[PDB]
Amino acid sequence: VLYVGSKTKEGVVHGVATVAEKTKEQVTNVGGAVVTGVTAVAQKTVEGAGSIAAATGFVKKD
Amino acid sequence: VLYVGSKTKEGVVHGVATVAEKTKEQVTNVGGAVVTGVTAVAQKTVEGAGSIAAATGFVKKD
Amino acid sequence: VLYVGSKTKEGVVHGVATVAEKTKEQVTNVGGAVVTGVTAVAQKTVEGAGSIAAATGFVKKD
Repeated sequence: VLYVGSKTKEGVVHGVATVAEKTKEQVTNVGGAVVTGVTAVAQKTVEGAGSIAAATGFVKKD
Repeated sequence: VLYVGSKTKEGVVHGVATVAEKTKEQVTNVGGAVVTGVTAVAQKTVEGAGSIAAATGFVKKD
Repeated sequence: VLYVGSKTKEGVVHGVATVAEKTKEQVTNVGGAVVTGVTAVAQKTVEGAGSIAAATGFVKKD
């Protein structure tokens, strides 16, 4: 009863990736990263949020 | 009963990627990133939100 | 009853990766990173949040 968010399989396969084959250079710059798997919460009398996930950041070339 | 968000399979396969074959350079810049799998919440008396997911950021070249 | 966020399998397979085959250079720069598996919380009288996950950061090339 109430299988909320359950019985998953491969929730995410690559996220932030640089997949390739037969290359010669594979830089990968991610700055600040938070990678998690399952994030289950269970509340009863909330007055804020249940789960927040913010991501702020920029990229300058020159 | 109430299989909300359950029995998934490959929720997301690439997210933010740079897939290729037979290249010679594969930079990947992501700034600040939050990659998660399952995000299940279960509340009873909410007064805010259930799950927030903000993403702010820019990209300057020169 | 209430299988919230349970019975998962491979919550995330690569997160932040640089997968490849037959390359010659595989730099990977991640700055500051927080990698976790299961993040289960269970509250009763919340007045803030249930689980926060912020990620801030940038990438400068030159």
